[PDB]
Amino acid sequence: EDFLGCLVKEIPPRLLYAKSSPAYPSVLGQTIRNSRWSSPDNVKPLYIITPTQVSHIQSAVVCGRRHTVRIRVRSGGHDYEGLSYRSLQPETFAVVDLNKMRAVWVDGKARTAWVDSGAQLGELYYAIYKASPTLAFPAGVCPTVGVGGHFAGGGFGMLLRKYGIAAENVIDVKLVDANGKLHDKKSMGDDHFWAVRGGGGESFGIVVAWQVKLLPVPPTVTIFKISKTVSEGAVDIINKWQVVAPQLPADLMIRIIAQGPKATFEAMYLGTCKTLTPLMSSKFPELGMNPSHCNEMSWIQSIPFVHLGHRDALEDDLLNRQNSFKPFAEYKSDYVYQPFPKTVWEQILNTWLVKPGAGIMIFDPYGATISATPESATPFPHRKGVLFNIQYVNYWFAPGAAAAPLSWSKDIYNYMEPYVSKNPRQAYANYRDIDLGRNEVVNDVSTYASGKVWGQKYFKGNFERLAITKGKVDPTDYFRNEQSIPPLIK
Ligand SMILES: *Cc1cc2c(nc3c(=O)[nH]c(=O)nc-3n2C[C@H](O)[C@H](O)[C@H](O)COP(=O)(O)OP(=O)(O)OC[C@H]2O[C@@H](n3cnc4c(N)ncnc43)[C@H](O)[C@@H]2O)c(*)c1C
Ligand SMILES: [Cl-]
Ligand code: NA
Ligand code: NA
Repeated sequence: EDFLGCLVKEIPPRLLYAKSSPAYPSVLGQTIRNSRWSSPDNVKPLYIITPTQVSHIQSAVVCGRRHTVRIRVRSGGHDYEGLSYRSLQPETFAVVDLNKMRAVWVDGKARTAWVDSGAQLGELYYAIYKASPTLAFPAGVCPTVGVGGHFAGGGFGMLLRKYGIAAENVIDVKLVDANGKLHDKKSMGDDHFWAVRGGGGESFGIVVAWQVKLLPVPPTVTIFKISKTVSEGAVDIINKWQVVAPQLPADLMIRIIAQGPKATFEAMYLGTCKTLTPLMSSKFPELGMNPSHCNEMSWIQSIPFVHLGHRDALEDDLLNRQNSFKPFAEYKSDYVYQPFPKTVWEQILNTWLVKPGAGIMIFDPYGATISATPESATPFPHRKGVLFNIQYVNYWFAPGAAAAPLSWSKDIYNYMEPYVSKNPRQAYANYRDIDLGRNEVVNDVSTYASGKVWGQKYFKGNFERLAITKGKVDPTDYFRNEQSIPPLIK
């Protein structure tokens, strides 16, 4: 009652939603991306606040502290476990939903931009394009992902070999801390500014906006998508890829998608077909690339082309808030440091990807710029020595059909254990997976020991620094979820 009373005192009431508000179901659902988490059995927020100004965010946080109601912040809603808008067990929380805070102000000459956290990646990319056809920003492949959660968790895409992760191309932030105080890099200090850029969402406060550096790209880039079935030699070709791809020049990234006994090699090359063709013949002739495979286009056009295979619908693909795609979805991830034996590739392609409920596997090669950053330089630790990341993606489209895909996801993770990183088994924070472990709360504070179990998987040797920083900026564990950094205090 009095939390709401506090809010109503400080924030326009049209931006406040209670469970009985006519628009509450629509507002809650607008950026839910996973049909597992939209159904009525999920724990729902007591209130939703949709700020349009930073002062609204500050007021909400102050009210939450005064009245001990915790807040889960949502930007784009893509959290794989829905932790921006649901809790796992019954509890009281509000959602602060930033979708109305979505401005992207580009300074083309300075090669910087201020990007509100509620902007989607496609809007960031498009605004850069409206300023220049030869500037880019290295973030993810999915246009509807929110800036806020993506940057907080690191963020990587088809420019990761050239420029690293999104969070390491952030030069300032505007942030509201657990006390409602507005911060930037200077006021935050080294530890807090280190942590917020890749240490995971929620834990380190609400980032309102991010200042980014913009990076040059050639006026023409080249994409190819070359598939090989097992009959066409996929096993031998992927067995070569895993050694070659992380060693290729920074201008060339060749990822793989597999969803049966066939691998699709998807490349983005910062250059022309004319130079790509001989590069491929020299470094990876086994793929059989020739100029007919080239698709030359602008960098901005590569975003819909890579993700959707579209060539012709730039605005529709990048400026999309309809939320039409809502699979039931499960996700896992791994990091690989040692090449798989050929027999493991055989099993993956011929056996694991031909099972009931089998998902898709996406393999992103590292090396080059992402791997040149030291493991501790940012919270994202998956750097030197990484050959590739694996994402295991399971989509399905019927309620009551979760058993088979969920079992497959668990079973393949067990199969892969001997071949991927260990001690700890590394995972990417933005590919959130609650089965890696969850927090225990004691005396209303997430415990350090429970956080460490999953935290070392996402953050390796950076976990303790994250937790000490958490203890300094939020000792009472105000901004938390089931898998957020616990405070480590004296
Ligand atoms: C759905 C989806 C996700 C993808 C896709 N492709 C990706 C890619 O090419 N590269 C990647 O690096 N990641 C990809 N992912 C995963 C996303 O990066 C993650 O799912 C992001 O965490 C999503 O961010 P967002 O859409 O903003 O999701 P939310 O659910 O709102 O938040 C996630 C997490 O972060 C906290 N949080 C949100 N907003 C803030 C702010 N402003 N400040 C701090 N913390 C914030 C939330 O509370 C939550 O814990 C492709 C597709 C299709
Ligand atoms: Cl996620
Ligand atoms: Na290890
Ligand atoms: Na999951």
